[PDB]
Amino acid sequence: MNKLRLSVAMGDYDRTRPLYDGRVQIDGVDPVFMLLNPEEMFFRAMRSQDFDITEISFSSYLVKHSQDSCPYIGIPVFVSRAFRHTSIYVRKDRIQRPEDLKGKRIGLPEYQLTANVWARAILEADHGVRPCDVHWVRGGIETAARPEKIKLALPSDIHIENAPEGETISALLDRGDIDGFIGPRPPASTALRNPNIGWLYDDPTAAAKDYYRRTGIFPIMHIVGIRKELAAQHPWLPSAVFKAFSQAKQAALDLLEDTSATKVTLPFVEEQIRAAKSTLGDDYWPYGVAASRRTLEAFVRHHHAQGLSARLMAVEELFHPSTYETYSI
Amino acid sequence: NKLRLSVAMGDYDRTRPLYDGRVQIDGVDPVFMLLNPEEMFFRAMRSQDFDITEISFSSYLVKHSQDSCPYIGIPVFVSRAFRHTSIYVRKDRIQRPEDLKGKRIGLPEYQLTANVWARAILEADHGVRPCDVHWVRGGIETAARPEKIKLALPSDIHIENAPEGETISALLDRGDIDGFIGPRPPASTALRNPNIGWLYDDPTAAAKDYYRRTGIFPIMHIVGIRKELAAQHPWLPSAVFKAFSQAKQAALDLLEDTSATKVTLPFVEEQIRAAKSTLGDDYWPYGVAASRRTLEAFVRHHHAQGLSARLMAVEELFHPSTYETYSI
Ligand SMILES: [Zn+2]
Ligand SMILES: [Zn+2]
Repeated sequence: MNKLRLSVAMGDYDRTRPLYDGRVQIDGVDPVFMLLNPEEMFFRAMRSQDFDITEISFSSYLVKHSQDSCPYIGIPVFVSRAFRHTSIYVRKDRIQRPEDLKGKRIGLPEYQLTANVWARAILEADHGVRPCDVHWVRGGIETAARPEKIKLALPSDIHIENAPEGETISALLDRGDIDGFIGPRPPASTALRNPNIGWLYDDPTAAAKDYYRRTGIFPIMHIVGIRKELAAQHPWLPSAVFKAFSQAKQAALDLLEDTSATKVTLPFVEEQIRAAKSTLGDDYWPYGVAASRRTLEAFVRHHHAQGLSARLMAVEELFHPSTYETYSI
Repeated sequence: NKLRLSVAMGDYDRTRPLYDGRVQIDGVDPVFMLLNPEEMFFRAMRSQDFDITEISFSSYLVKHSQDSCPYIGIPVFVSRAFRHTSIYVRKDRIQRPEDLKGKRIGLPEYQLTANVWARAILEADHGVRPCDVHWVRGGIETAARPEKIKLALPSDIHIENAPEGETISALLDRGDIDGFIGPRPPASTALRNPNIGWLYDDPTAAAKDYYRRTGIFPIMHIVGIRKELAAQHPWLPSAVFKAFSQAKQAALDLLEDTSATKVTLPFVEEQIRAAKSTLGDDYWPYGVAASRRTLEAFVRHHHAQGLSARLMAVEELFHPSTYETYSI
């Protein structure tokens, strides 16, 4: 009857519902859950250490983790994965092709955002548009005032100036003070209605499938974290958490694959699952290190290149030691 | 003082906001139970467990056409999907759909909502009419499975039980049957047979053509309220219609946001946009007007296939108070 009363903060996803509801339980924990949008969760996690266990920005975690001054230790539960080709909005009236973004003004909400890292990596690795080749403009998407959640020491070849106060990135794109936009959300709707704003990539699905064939990278946005002290005091707690989230994803996938009635409000789910399994592999959204090696390997590289890691991190130091492998029968 | 009602629905994105209280039913204190379709419809039709329940559109229509269904429907279509994916065949025998004339197709029960849409495709598009087929009925996962309600099928429909103890899935695996239709694919052991797969090589493609041609986004499930309840509380149909409506809007609001994709799929952003393109902004519509072509076709097929006792008019499908909602 004696368990750990911990707070747990995650998103509201199919892959977390079975946790939320108790269908999946955490060994030796009595959870207390709060379901949060990413923005709220990471702001609070990084500046306030609200939670015992929390979903976190992979980027932000790495910033603080690279300096051994992060309150949390990560586990390889990738509750957020997604290609971020869809992440890049441009003024189609100006930009014909990605290479045109050299020496333009791109806006982002904060530089160190996980999606932004993957996005800048695409622009570098396959259009030659390097961070330093861009006038960066930082300001909110919906609300005009938005800080960098953690302080950065970016190399000074990265030119970066705040948005005019009171004006969002969304607005600045609308008026075309910036030529481009990257972040985890599209620009605000008023902006979206401008006929001249749209994805850089005309066919993001196609470009991302190519990317994946080329690199084997299914970008990771979010990991999960536990307070350092907690992991030290309870050496089993990392593994326990890893398992639960793992089970929850399996439970949700079990439900999702059933076509008696499709569990998301989309058409063609049957077809999608099978296409996903075809392009990515049966375990298309894997948790776990080995199963994500290419992606992890790339992240540390990009993170260090883009100027957010102290030194170039080793996959081997990214997570709590007890989580680089799970048992099998 | 509210109405203590039991509510039985599936566990979908579009029902979560109901389940967890985010969306509430006017004047009701709901007790929710999340059920797989098979269990829910079995219980709903044969023992009237629930005050409000998701139901087989087909089943409901069977009992509703005889004016002796305990429930009255509302146009909350918590289950929609194309059922091109619904037809598995032995690819080694059936090269194209027309080959199914005079073959043995297996199904779990004849009256099943997806089966109706499926037989309609085979008729409307390949000339394979119900009567042209040796039907075999047995479970997919368990061998013994009753027809939920009695049917008076016209005698041109030849239909026999599966060899006792054997599932449809097995029967397809051994190739005692050439074809299979149902809301679920055959069991996995069967699925491993390299000779089994979809009739349609590109179901998505065929369905998008179908939709261009007909404007039909098949409905599987509606929602239902006990007759007495609707009579005693003339506002209760409308209230329920709204709640489910809001829950779907809430879920769609969450799903469209790309901060983190709420389903475990890749490319959700792209999917949504494609779906909206082919189907319309309200790609998964509740409500009658927005579903007219689909509703129209259903009653037709249902009556053709021999499951409607009377001619049904779209106008008598749902409780009268739900043929329209207000607007600002
Ligand atoms: Zn981020
Ligand atoms: Zn059904």
